[PDB]
Amino acid sequence: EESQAFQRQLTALIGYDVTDVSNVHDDELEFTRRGLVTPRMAEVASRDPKLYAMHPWVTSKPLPEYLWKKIANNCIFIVIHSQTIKVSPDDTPGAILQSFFTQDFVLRVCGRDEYLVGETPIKNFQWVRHCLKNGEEIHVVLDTPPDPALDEVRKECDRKFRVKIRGIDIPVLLTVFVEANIQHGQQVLCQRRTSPKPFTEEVLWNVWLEFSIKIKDLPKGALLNLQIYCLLYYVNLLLIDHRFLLRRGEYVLHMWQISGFNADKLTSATNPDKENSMSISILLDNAEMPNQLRKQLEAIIATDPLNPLTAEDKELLWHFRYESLKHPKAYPKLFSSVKWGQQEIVAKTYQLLARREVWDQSALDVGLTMQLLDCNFSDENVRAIAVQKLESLEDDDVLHYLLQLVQAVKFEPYHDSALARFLLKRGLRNKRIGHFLFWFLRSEIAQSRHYQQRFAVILEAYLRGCGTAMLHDFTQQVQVIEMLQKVTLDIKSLSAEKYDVSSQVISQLKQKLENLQNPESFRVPYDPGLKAGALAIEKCKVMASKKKPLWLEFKCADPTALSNETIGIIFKHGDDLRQDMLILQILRIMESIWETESLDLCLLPYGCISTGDKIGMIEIVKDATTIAKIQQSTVFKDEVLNHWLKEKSPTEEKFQAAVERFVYSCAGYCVATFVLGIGDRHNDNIMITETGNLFHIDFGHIRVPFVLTPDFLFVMGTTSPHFQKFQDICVKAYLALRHHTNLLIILFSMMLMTGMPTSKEDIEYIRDALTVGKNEEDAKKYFLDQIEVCRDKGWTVQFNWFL
Ligand SMILES: Nc1cc(C(F)(F)F)c(-c2cc(N3CCOCC3)nc(N3CC(CO)(CCl)C3)n2)cn1
Repeated sequence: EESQAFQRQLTALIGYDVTDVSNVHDDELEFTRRGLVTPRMAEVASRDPKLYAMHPWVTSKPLPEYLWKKIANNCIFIVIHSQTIKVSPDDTPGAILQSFFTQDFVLRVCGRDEYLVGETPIKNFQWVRHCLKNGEEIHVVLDTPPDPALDEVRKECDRKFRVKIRGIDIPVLLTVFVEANIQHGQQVLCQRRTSPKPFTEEVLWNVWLEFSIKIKDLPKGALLNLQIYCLLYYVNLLLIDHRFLLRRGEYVLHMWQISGFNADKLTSATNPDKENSMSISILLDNAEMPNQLRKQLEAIIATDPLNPLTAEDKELLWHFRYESLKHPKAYPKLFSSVKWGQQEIVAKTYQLLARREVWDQSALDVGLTMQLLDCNFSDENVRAIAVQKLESLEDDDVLHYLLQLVQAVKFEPYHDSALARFLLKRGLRNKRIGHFLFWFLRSEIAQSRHYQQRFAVILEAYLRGCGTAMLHDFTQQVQVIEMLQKVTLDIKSLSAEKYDVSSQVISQLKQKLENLQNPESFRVPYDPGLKAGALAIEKCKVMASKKKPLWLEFKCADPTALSNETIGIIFKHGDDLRQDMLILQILRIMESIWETESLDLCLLPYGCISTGDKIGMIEIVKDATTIAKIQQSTVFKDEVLNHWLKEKSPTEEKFQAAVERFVYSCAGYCVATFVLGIGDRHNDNIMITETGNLFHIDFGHIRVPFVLTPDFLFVMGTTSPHFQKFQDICVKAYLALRHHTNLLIILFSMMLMTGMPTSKEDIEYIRDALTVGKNEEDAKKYFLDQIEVCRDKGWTVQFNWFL
């Protein structure tokens, strides 16, 4: 029927068909679809239709000190469309509009699908804080509120565990053996192997693998990890399914192949390529502490998330678990001290979680919550108390952590989890969260066979509750990016390689962009407030980068938009943009951290969205150019950069503002990059705006600690009065990140596992970079040594890349 045409629209939006059962050996996925219906409807029938349509973007956080100093009269001016209006920072939208008349009209931002509404001071609106920080005037049009009817939704034993290894099969390709692990949170409970047989296209064993664990000692979420060594292939089977039933019967599991640790290795999904992939065939038929110990316990609790716990430490934590329960910071280490392979201990663990008044009353610590949601915890009861703390996150904070909460779904043992349901709720409650939730989920569905099925089921559940209006937006957005990505590919084939630009390329590009325009208006995926109209064909070009990316520019479809600037987007194939997304988001989290301490390092975390395999889109920051390109124009010469700034800034005052913007923006990327270990970059990959705002680009796949070349130093003048500022802002910013050391360490390690090509040694860099277990005095001295290395080295590393 027509209801089945609705499901075909969902499939096109998703990029995957969730009704397909071609790759399932149980009904867990469908069971989850049905299970997600409840949380969907509960959030739909509970959200306010009015605020849902206007979707006010608001924060409950305080107004930073560096923004108060920009309003030195306690008078915020709002230009309504037109007379300017004197307003107090604590003036509510209603008190402003009623003061405007002296009835149901609403204030909407010019050139944006954004609204300033609700019981909140204008001081607490994100669009207002943006205008203030960037010294812009708040322009708004008195418009009629969007029809809430547009958001309407289409209503809907003591025996040891045994495994029978029959054999492996592959029509492709030493000696191989089968290793079967019983795993829980990457903790190998017991391990058994087969005998090494000749590696042929068919290898049968017909052997029972005896494990040391009993059947009723198997914890929920425990994985049967089956691996082949010559390690070339792996595959997993949940031993207890979504119905708490011990898994039994025959299985033919198509395994994933290894390339020559990370989240993919954990998935319960089987390889969908049954034609080429290796197969496996199996059979299942079944007082209080003394002073000295308390100090040792507290010392253990105080260490970082990456500090390994010894057997003694674990035994200590467990025996004094009720003492450890009083410290929320002890929870990650405590639950790592649990013998999950023992039913009795798991029981005591649950009774311990029964009364958790301290944990329930503690202030929300995201860094501590994330640690409970990573690969080290499979127990759903432990993970639930994590998602519990997330519930107190305001929408502004959900957006901060959305990308890596979505990635964290990869660490969930089952498809239907508290973490999934949480994202679903918060996505249906806020259109901005829902919008980015769509693109984050869709990003993984398109280039991850390991998790596309789970993410698809989740995306379908969101799409059925977001409302008919947003379904229309997503469809337009999807249709446009599909057209543009086609043009991106065809143009890449024509240029080939070793040719900067051809006459025939500029011809075909402007030809296809003309043909393609005959998609009236689409929402900008990386900036959902902005809508894009007709292409500015004359501005469109191929940038002549290594991959020949498209430089496209559009017109804003909003006539109320004051300016006439175009919306720029770069389409690129060849780079894995999922890595740039993760880095950029961490940059935003660093900005957020710095805001807590009234800092502003002027980072420019541009918009970036992965849409497919090595393909996606990148926001174009206006009036920006490469620092290396600035050297090629006049020429190695260090005087150049300051010369370029004077040229672009007409007034002498605007120039000093650029140098102020520079010393700030410079310091921000110095600290951020070193902490993340991406500071040693080529001059080409660093850009600057005409207003002196420095920023890095292209974070995919990445000797000096970072980049502070003499050309940058010349802009500072060198010791100088503003270099003293630079050395000052860095230590302030650096020591500020160390105050959130645990949060940064967990996000970093998660970024490596869920988005990078990843062993223990890789993560430990950020720990050293953050000077773990060091005094603030010594740490400040550490970072300054790093600054001096950029001085002593000069262009030594800079010149090297030229080969
Ligand atoms: N993974 C990637 C890929 C790209 C690339 F566009 F494909 F090259 C970029 C990037 C962004 C950018 N930005 C992003 C911020 O807004 C301005 C454009 N400018 C450039 N340039 C290459 C250049 C060399 O001179 C061509 Cl004109 C400038 N490159 C970043 N990350």
